[PDB]
Amino acid sequence: YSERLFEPDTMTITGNPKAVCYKMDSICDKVFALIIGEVETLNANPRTSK
Repeated sequence: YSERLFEPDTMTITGNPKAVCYKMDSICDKVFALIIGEVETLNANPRTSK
């Protein structure tokens, strides 16, 4: 019961094998991210992976 969760909440960015945003940013009313590029394979944890 306790926890308070989520949303309808599915928002993808462009998709594709995806990518990782080093930094997602927040500033008034308009917040967003940059992505360097695409980490490889389908699924990779960038900070640990490559």
